[PDB]
Amino acid sequence: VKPGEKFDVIIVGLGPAAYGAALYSARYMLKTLVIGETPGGQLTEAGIVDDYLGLIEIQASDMIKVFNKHIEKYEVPVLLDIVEKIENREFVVKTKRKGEFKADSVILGIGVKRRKLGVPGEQEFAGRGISYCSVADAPLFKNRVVAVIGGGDSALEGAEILSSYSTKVYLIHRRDTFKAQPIYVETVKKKPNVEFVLNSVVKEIKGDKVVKQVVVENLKTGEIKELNVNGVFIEIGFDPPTDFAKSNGIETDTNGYIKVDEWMRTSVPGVFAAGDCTSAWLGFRQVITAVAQGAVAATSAYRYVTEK
Amino acid sequence: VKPGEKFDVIIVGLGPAAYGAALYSARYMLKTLVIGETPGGQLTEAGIVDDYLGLIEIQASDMIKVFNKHIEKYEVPVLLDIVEKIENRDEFVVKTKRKGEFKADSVILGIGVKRRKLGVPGEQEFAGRGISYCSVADAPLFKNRVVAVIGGGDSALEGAEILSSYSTKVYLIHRRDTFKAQPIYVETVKKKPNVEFVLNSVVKEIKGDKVVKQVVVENLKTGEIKELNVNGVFIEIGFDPPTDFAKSNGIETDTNGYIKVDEWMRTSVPGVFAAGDCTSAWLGFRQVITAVAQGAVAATSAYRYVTEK
Ligand SMILES: Cc1cc2nc3c(=O)[nH]c(=O)nc-3n(C[C@H](O)[C@H](O)[C@H](O)COP(=O)(O)OP(=O)(O)OC[C@H]3O[C@@H](n4cnc5c(N)ncnc54)[C@H](O)[C@@H]3O)c2cc1C
Ligand SMILES: Cc1cc2nc3c(=O)[nH]c(=O)nc-3n(C[C@H](O)[C@H](O)[C@H](O)COP(=O)(O)OP(=O)(O)OC[C@H]3O[C@@H](n4cnc5c(N)ncnc54)[C@H](O)[C@@H]3O)c2cc1C
Repeated sequence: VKPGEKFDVIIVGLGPAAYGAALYSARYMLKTLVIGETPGGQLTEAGIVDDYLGLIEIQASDMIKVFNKHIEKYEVPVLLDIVEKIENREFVVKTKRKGEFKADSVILGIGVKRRKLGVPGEQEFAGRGISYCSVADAPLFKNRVVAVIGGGDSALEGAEILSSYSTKVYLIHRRDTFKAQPIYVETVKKKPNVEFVLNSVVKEIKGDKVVKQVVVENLKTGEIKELNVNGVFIEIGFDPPTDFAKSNGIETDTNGYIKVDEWMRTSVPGVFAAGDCTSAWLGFRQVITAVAQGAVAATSAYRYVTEK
Repeated sequence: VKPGEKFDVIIVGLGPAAYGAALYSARYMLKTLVIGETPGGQLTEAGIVDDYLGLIEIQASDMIKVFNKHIEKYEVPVLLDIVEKIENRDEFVVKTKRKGEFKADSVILGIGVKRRKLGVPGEQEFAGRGISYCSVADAPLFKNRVVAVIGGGDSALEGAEILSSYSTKVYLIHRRDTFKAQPIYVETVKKKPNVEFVLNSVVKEIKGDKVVKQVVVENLKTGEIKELNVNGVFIEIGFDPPTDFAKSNGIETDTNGYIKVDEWMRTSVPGVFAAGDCTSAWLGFRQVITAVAQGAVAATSAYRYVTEK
């Protein structure tokens, strides 16, 4: 593809939502272009995916490869770049390096960016005991001692599921209280194998070939503890693309996510959204639901383009 | 499993939505039981599925096999039977036709819908040999071929619209003087130079040799009988939601007879969730991917409900 080319739909992103939307957009015979920065999106940080029905215990890297093969069967052009602006003048989609493209409709599958922690040992033990998704990996830590870092809904829900599989969960958070919804806190509080480690931070993640310990510091007392753990789940949340939405005149909900209706329509006619950047099923971040929302957004774009 | 046993969640159905809910329910460590009549649900009548991302060109029968394999990896017990009633006591009592009754803290309904039957001569004979019940699924296979779409609602009109982008010509056949589809769909399709409306008409027969070759059509006004050469026939006459089952079990339905759910797949009865084609969510869009995703959402709502309880 070249700058200035016009498409029926431009899909922004290259994660599950974008792949799901591209598959349906191409099969609807919409001239489709996908522009995304990172192939696979959040899946680039995942290990094995075993909750996408029908792809049993698949390495996330292989899931990305087969999702790409599926849309390439339909010859969907994929441009690796960052979309900076979406202007209505038809739409003109401006990219950082590869020019401006035109479209009758746009589907945003831009996801959310993981809030970074960055503690010593985190890079060293990537894929070696550290996980960024408790609901995905909890089944892999049956009868192991684990730590969850975080204090919102993501971390409390993570501690709840890990409490079911694991020996014990140390739930570590830097504040004096959790910010999670009260029922999540109360539910986890009643688990005898979950220990709250409030007012604390992880100073270091240590191990040999795999994670073996976390050094924890209490910010109020200075007390330092070394906990022996086999897994560390970093669950500090994700940042929605509020700035991108605001910059491009797209409404966001009061949580900062792109507001969509049932049919994945944003506040801008002709612009749809799918996946975890949206307000739909907020808080539930899964491959299957992003792929499904992509199918719905493609169907809404199809109806919009054909009726236009 | 044995009668009287209690589960955290009982999933009714064995189609995409129930498999999707069972996979998540098992992964949340919910004590799960699946009771369903037909493994695969509507997939038992599908051909090749090429719109479930990541399972490229999978035969529907192979998709049922791998969906089953996936939940059995989690040792989810599956009972092949019909659920006759869901009694709301404190807890639910799910009554089956042949396996006794079971108790549950929550229930997920993935009971789907039933395809309305046309029943024209040649239809059952040419199943899988030129007849399709899903335009969105099969349209890509009819590029540069001639097809007929039978029906008059939204699915037939949108089916014709999609097929017009692949096929050389599309005959849209319906027995009434007008279509009952949203006017916008009718107006949009009418402009296609390759779509021909064949209103006030019925198909008398679907004919072929090894595969579909013709449809015999009768015009109900003029009485004229004519044969149209076609490579494919897409029957798009709708589905029947389980309104009776919903009413029987005290579950509210939407204005179209589907199980009313909110965003999180909650029905009007606390502790009862629903997923897939039987629900009011994304009405009209009936796909494997969306049923499997709604199953995951219903399982998560059941998980939250049970853990809170
Ligand atoms: C470590 C980890 C493991 C996980 N494991 C599982 C699992 O096993 N099962 C499961 O169901 N879920 C899992 N998840 C959750 C799941 O991966 C996400 O819910 C899902 O990937 C969301 O898909 P998405 O397409 O909406 O967004 P993302 O995956 O966030 O992808 C967004 C895409 O948009 C691109 N993008 C963003 N902004 C721009 C821009 N301006 N221009 C161009 N491109 C842009 C990104 O580069 C990326 O390609 C996991 C998440 C993490 C972090
Ligand atoms: C011919 C055909 C081809 C299709 N092709 C495609 C395609 O290529 N791609 C695509 O994405 N979609 C396709 N679809 C649509 C897709 O199959 C459906 O959207 C999907 O199967 C719906 O799944 P579900 O689980 O909600 O319902 P269903 O598949 O309808 O399953 C409902 C389940 O509930 C069971 N059940 C119902 N009542 C009871 C009861 N009282 N007790 C116990 N069990 C009960 C049924 O036996 C069944 O197991 C096709 C549909 C048809 C009819």
